[PDB]
Amino acid sequence: GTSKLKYVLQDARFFLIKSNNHENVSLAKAKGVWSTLPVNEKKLNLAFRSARSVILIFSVRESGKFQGFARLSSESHHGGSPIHWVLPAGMSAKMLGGVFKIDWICRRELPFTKSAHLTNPWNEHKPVKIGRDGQEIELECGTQLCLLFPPDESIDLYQVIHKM
Repeated sequence: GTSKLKYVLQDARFFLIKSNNHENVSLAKAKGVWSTLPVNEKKLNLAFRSARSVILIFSVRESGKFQGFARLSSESHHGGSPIHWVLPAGMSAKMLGGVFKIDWICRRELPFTKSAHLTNPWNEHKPVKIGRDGQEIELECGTQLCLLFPPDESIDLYQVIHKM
C-alpha cells in the first residue's frame, strides 16, 4: 500500500539531486551513500536536523527521468570506507568528500513526462523536473512527486519508520 509511504513523507523536506552520470546513482543504490558539492552538503546537513525526514529525489542528467528517492539517515561524514565515484570533468574528489548515508524508499524510475503537472513554488513554479542540483522542493509538490513513482515492493518501510 501507500499508507506507510505517506507516513514517512509526513512533514518531510525534499531536495532534487542531479547526477552527471548513471554510475554514481548505481553506486548510491548499491552502497546507500551519496556525496554532493560543499554548498549542497551544507544545506543537507542543516535540513537533516530540522525535519523528521529529508528526501533526496535523484535524476541523472539527460536521462529524462528520476531514478528513485531515498531518505537521509545521517549527516555527512568524512574519512570512512572510500566510495569510488566517477568524477565529471573539473570535479575534484575532495569536493565530493563528504558522504551521507541514505535509505532507499524507491529504486524505480519515473519519466519526466509523468510529473509535468507538478510545479515547485521554490523554483518560480517551474515544472519540478527543472532545477539545479540541491534545489529544495516544497512539501506538497515533493509529496505528490514521490507518490507518482511506481511502488517498490522490494522495500519494507517498517525499518525506515523506526529511524524517525
